[PDB]
Amino acid sequence: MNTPEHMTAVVQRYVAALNAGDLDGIVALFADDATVEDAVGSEPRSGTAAIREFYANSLKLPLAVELTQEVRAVANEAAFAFIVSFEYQGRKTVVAPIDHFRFNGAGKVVSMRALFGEKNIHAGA
Amino acid sequence: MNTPEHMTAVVQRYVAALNAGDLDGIVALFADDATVEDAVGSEPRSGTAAIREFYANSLKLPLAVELTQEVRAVANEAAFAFIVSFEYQGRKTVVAPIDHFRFNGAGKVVSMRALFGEKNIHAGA
Ligand SMILES: C[C@]12CCc3c(ccc4cc(O)ccc34)[C@@H]1CCC2=O
Ligand SMILES: C[C@]12CCc3c(ccc4cc(O)ccc34)[C@@H]1CCC2=O
Repeated sequence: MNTPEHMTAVVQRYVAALNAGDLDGIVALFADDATVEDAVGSEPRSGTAAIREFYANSLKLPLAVELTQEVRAVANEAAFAFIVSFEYQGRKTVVAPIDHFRFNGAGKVVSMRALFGEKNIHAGA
Repeated sequence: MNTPEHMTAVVQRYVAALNAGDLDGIVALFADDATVEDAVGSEPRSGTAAIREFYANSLKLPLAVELTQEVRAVANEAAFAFIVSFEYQGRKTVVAPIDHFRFNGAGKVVSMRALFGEKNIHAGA
């Protein structure tokens, strides 16, 4: 089935995969017809190909991501607070969002939504 | 309109109202036909009366609640990590969930969902 332990584990695999730039590891977490909403408001990408392409572009730069709090998992859902750090042109940026995963009975992620705004983007000059 | 600043402010008012046991202050944040999903999975209470009753029972005990991280506000949505502490029969409990608010154009909350599980309930013996 799908348990809080399993959802928490998936969140951790997700986080470790972004760190390793393990694209197959990330997509394998999703259902074939899942949706990924990179930033709320935007049009949710659908399907394995779309999902993989999104993460592929998100990995152009080396990312350092970690959970900053315990994962919240309950009845087919999980939400977590974390940070995604990267550096560009001598500038270090740290995006602090909160993600939400919706699982199916198979334990696969059918829906992922990343929530963050300008105030959650911490960068120097 | 509805802005990240306004949504963040509503989250802070929400948190301060629970602390003050200000029931009118909390309900006033919601749209008349809003829904509150106390714990994911359960049936979402609907309408002012239902919403107020839920918070009324949640305030039977004195609650100490605070944000533990920055609020995430983007396009009609906000999510936040926080703690709700209370004491009973000499036992101190701290529930650490992540909430999600959906706003309308008026800046009112039309949907609130609290996400947390047993692993997010920290209590001693
Ligand atoms: C796209 C991005 C890399 C990945 C990423 C960002 C923000 C939120 C995320 C949420 C995720 O669940 C997975 C990856 C990201 C960054 C915004 C700036 C940047 O370089
Ligand atoms: C009901 C409760 C008081 C309020 C409350 C809890 C958990 C999550 C919440 C999320 C909210 O957005 C507002 C109030 C609560 C506690 C669980 C144990 C308890 O006494």
